[PDB]
Amino acid sequence: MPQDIDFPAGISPGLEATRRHNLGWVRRLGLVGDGPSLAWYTSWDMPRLAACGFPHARGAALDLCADAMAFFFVFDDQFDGPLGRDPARAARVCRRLTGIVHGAGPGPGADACSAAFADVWARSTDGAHPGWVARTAHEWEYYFAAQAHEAINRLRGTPGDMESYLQVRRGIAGTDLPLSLGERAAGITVPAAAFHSPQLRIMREAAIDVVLMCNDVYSLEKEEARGDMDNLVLVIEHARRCTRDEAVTAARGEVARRVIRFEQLAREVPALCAQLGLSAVERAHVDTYLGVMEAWMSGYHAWQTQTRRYTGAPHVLPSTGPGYFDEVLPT
Ligand SMILES: CC[N+](CC)(CC)Cc1ccccc1
Ligand SMILES: [Mg+2]
Ligand SMILES: [Mg+2]
Ligand SMILES: [Mg+2]
Repeated sequence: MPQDIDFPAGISPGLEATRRHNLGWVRRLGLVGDGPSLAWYTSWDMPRLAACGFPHARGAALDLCADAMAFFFVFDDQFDGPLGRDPARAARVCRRLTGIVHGAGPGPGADACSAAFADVWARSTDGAHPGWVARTAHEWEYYFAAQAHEAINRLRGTPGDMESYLQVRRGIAGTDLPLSLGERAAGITVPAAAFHSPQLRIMREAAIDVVLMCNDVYSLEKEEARGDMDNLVLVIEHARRCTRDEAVTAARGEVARRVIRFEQLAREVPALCAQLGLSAVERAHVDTYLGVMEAWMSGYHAWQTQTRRYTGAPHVLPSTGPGYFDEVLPT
């Protein structure tokens, strides 16, 4: 049981203000309607996810974090239905979103997902360093393009091997986008010389893996009944021919060894900055980047233990029907 499994240095003070902003935003954009969908959305507590996962974000930066999360979660659930069993259709819908990434704004009257994404993306890139924009644009492309491969795997009905699981799951989980968002919301720019160090590249990959694997464990109940295949627990069980409990234990171990690797490498970061001759301001941005990665790991988990999304989904949206009350994504 998820309540019996365990794997924040702060919480953003803007939580309550962002709750108010984000409630108006999802309704204004058409991303969340009224009634069941609104109560269900509210029960996820996207503001607390933003405030725990991005504690460096203040003011309008935290608003952006919560709106981005709102997009991720609402868009994600649109595939818990016929769309997630139709890879060609999923690929076409996600090509629409990808065009927004690379410059083709959707125009007035676009669907709610396209309009919400375009707003998040415009706010994200406004004033951002061009190196951040290029990298994050490609991160978005991977996220959108990976959804159809999850659908392919659902039709296959067997989990992939570990390598193929990671390739699909890292994409559909949002790849490095949460860390790009946290960097942007903290107002920092990681110097490229530090960003591409072996230590920080390994740490970034480890942090993203830790969070998606923690999600795999806690979201297994709602996913397994829908025929989802890109979940670490299912992958381990299938590869090892072990019991469910043995697979959960192994999944905890995949998380733990990555946290250990991350923390071992984090100890080298001061020396790395000195070897590169980074300025004091550059070193301060690297230090904040370390905190951003640390807070995504600890803050995501703090959120998922109190949200109603995972305990509630099997009861309010059973696997015998779609995983949404309203269609907001035209296919
Ligand atoms: C990033 C938000 N996400 C994935 C797109 C929305 C469903 C859930 C998630 C959070 C953290 C790790 C993995 C997945
Ligand atoms: Mg998903
Ligand atoms: Mg999902
Ligand atoms: Mg999940």
